[PDB]
Amino acid sequence: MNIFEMLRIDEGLRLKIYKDTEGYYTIGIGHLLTKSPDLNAAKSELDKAIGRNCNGVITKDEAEKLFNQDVDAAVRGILRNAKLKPVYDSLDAVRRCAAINQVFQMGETGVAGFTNSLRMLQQKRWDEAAVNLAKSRWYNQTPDRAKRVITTFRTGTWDAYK
Ligand SMILES: Cc1ccccc1O
Repeated sequence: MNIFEMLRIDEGLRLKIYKDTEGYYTIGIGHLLTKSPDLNAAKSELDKAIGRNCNGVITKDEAEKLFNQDVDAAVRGILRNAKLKPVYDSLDAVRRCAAINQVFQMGETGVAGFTNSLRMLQQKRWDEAAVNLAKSRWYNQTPDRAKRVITTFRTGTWDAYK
C-alpha cells in the first residue's frame, strides 16, 4: 500500500464526468473539475486540464496523469501551509498518507476546521485524535471512508486498506 493505491480505493476511477459525493462535477480518480452546477463549465475545465477537446470523456492514462498532478500538488500545499507543515512533518510515513488523503478530499480549507485533531496528532495522542476526528461533518457525510482514514491516523498501519 501507498498513497496512490490508498486514494485509488477511496476515490475510484471513472472515465466520464460524474458528480462526487458533494454533487460536484469530477472525473478520473477524484479530480474535481468545478463546484459550478453548469455542466458546460465542467467540460471546459476538463478540456483545459487535459489540453484537448474531450467532450466529457478521458482515458485511463489521462486519469492517472491528473491523479499524479493532484497528489503532488496536495503534498506541496501541505508543505507551504504554516498550520499543516509542522504536524505533517511530525508524523511517520503511513500517517502522512492519511494526511494527504484528508487534504485531497476536503482541501486545506476543510482541514482548517481540524485544528484540535491536528494538535492531538502532533502530540501523538492517537486514540484521542481518532475520537476527535470522527466528531465532524467529514465523518458524518462519508463515514466509511473517514473510518479508514481515521484508523490509519490511529494505528500508523494499513489495516483499514485490506
Ligand atoms: C493536512 C494534514 C496534516 C496533518 C494531519 C492531518 C492533515 O489532514
